[PDB]
Amino acid sequence: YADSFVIRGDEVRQIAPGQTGKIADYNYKLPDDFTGCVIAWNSNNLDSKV
Amino acid sequence: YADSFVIRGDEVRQIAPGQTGKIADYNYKLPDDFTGCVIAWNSNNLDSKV
Repeated sequence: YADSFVIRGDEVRQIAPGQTGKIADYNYKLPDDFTGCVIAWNSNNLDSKV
Repeated sequence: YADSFVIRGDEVRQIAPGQTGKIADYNYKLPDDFTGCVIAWNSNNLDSKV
């Protein structure tokens, strides 16, 4: 399974098993026994406008 | 006459008549009787690599 989206810089730490915040409990919740990997990178120069 | 270059974000104030600094007195100097105009804009998403 591959899931993709775009979030804020601060909130990448919320994508982890057993984590609390705003995205975790309202937008994207991970299973506690999740197995797999998470990849995140910077897209400021592609998704930001003046 | 049109002159073009690229400088650090903080140095835009150094491009002014009768101004002193590092670029203002070693790379580009504006005459005290300068007439004309100056334009500066952002290139963070064009001239920056990971």
